[PDB]
Amino acid sequence: VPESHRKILADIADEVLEKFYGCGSTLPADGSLEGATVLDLGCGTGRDVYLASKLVGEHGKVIGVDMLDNQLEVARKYVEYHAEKFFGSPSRSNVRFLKGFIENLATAEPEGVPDSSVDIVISNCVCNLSTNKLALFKEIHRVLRDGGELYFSDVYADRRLSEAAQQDPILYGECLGGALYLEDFRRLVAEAGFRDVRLVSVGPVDVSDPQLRKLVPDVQFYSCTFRCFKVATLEATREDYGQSATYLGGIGEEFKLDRFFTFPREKPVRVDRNTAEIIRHSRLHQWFSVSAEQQHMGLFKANDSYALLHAPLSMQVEQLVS
Ligand SMILES: [As]
Ligand SMILES: [Ca+2]
Ligand SMILES: [Ca+2]
Ligand SMILES: [Cl-]
Repeated sequence: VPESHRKILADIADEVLEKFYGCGSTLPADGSLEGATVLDLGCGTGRDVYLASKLVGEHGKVIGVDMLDNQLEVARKYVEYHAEKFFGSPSRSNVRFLKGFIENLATAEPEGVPDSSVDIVISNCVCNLSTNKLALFKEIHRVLRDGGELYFSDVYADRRLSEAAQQDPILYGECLGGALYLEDFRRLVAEAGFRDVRLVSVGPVDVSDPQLRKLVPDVQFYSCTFRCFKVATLEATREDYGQSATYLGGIGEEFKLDRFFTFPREKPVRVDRNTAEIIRHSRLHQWFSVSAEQQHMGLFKANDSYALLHAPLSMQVEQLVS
């Protein structure tokens, strides 16, 4: 738990913390959250929705979605509580909780999530129990506005699991059985409309039970945090148009977009055009200066890890854990 969140969680209702299902949804840098609309898929009792509530401030909004009756009941009891806590009045809530399958946000209750209405979709470990990943990714793409991002953590595999592993109920409940191979994930999310997957962080996930490991003997599992922007002008490849981006300051000493691009305050950093377009069309533009496109210069190589930048996801992930 990041320090900047600790004081806010101390202010969140003990019943929300005590009954919360799962691990916290990871968030983009606090400063970038100001005024955003955030949607948490599988919000549980609302721990992350309330944390985001504060971080987005009074001009932001947070929406939580879940299908667990008891979780939501708890969530919905503390709306006034946290409005008082954060904003000073019980009537000043910027959160709402909706009941529904994450696969179809359009028909949640009391209301659905409309097209192009969300800046950030967050979630932690929801995909491998999803009933239909493609449909889930398509629904995320639908609700995001242009320049919005899916910023999420989940478990992935370095190879395709066997049928036997995919049928095992303990592997399934542990979010391993339903894990995609990293390249299959890349193709699936691209079919849903996310043409550029950026690796934020990765940790190893171990299967130590020797019985279960026999179903996935040499499989390496990872918990990966990815950010996938919805930006109309993204291409499948990372092309150089001679651009630089300069982080202007104001949401930290430096801005780390992903494991390839770190932007120190007031220093120009060469960027491929996808990265430029992400900065320009997303909410991040507020804190950046991005130079004009020149003539195409070929594949983007002005990065000290440009080889890995263009490589398959499995190589990026495997090398970042090293
Ligand atoms: As999970
Ligand atoms: Ca959750
Ligand atoms: Ca491997
Ligand atoms: Cl899990």
